[PDB]
Amino acid sequence: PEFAIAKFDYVGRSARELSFKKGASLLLYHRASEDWWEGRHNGIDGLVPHQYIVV
Repeated sequence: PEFAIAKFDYVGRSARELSFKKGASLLLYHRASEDWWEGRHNGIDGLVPHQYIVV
């Protein structure tokens, strides 16, 4: 359960993706693959792209 900060805006195109703004704080639960994390933002659980966040 890692705290992450968004390095750039991400606009999800799927209900499986979270959308967030650069600078946002996100909670990352688990590293699903080298490119995806299961996380939560804005009270919603979903996938977070590794390329847009920093831990």
